[PDB]
Amino acid sequence: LSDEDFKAVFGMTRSAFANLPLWKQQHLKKEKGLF
Amino acid sequence: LSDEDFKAVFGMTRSAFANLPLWKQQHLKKEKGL
Repeated sequence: LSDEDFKAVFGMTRSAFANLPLWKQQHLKKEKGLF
Repeated sequence: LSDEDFKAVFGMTRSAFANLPLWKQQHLKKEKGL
């Protein structure tokens, strides 16, 4: 995703997202079906 | 770091990580602060 689309899907910046624990990044990404 | 701890931290096996270009390996390590 572009950064703009990333924000639209996840309601946060890619940078903020990368601050989450990996299991939670995956939990949110794999919720959005993006794998 | 065990193989499983590595997979826990990076979200992929060592074998997958090694098949990323060096700069992306570095990008992930400099995200993880390692």
